[PDB]
Amino acid sequence: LDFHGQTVWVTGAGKGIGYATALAFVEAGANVTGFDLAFDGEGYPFATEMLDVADADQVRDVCARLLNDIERLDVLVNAAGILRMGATDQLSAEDWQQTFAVNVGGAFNLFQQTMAQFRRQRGGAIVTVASDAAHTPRIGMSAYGASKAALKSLALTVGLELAGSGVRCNLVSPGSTDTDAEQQRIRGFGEQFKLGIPLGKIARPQEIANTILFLASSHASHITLQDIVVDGGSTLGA
Ligand SMILES: NC(=O)c1ccc[n+]([C@@H]2O[C@H](COP(=O)([O-])OP(=O)(O)OC[C@H]3O[C@@H](n4cnc5c(N)ncnc54)[C@H](O)[C@@H]3O)[C@@H](O)[C@H]2O)c1
Repeated sequence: LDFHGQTVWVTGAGKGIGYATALAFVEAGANVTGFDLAFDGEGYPFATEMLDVADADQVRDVCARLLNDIERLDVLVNAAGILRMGATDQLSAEDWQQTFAVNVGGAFNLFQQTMAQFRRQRGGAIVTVASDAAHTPRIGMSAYGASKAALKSLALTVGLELAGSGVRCNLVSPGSTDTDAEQQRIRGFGEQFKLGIPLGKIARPQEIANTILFLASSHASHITLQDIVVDGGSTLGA
């Protein structure tokens, strides 16, 4: 897949799926910018911008600065996110608040600062990383799952608001990804009503990034408001 000369922004580019996706876009020929709280590696094969996606003021300021000098923003990938686990009645006030500020507020702030640009240029692609936990309830992850369901609903409504402008807006919802507990995930936990993984393996970040590239590409030129679950079948299609 080819992205030569296209401007691509990826949040959460510091590691995990965000890094793998920013890298895949580089290897597809794009001009990439990764945004993240921290870039603790010694080097990155793309340009980097310190950014707390939950700080609405910092997002405004960075997006304004960068949009001053780019003609066109071909692809925005929302991949920043955190996981805070706990039973619903034991989750701390702080874990609830930052779960939502980061996992939903982050994309909301990016949308508030970039939608005008997508409207102006009359096209582009957005891809937002949700989670399998937005598709199915997960013991221990009520807050995380709900924050990713909010994210999914947000990105689909944004996609409907920008469809008039020719923008495609989609999601990828990863299951367990590598970022003997692995063989027990694959088998499943019947006791917590969490199915194993029929494909008999967990995901590699590249397999999430590859799906994001497809959805951001012109091969997906008629695909909008879709959410591809990448999880070896663990949710059984739900
Ligand atoms: N790993 C899995 O199995 C899995 C499953 C479902 C969903 N996901 C989702 O995939 C995406 C990437 O997750 P990962 O597994 O690569 O996680 P990770 O923790 O390895 O990396 C996520 C990155 O997000 C960045 N980030 C966190 N808070 C931020 C903030 N406020 N502002 C800017 N950047 C911030 C972190 O600094 C980190 O670099 C996330 O959206 C995550 O929720 C992952």
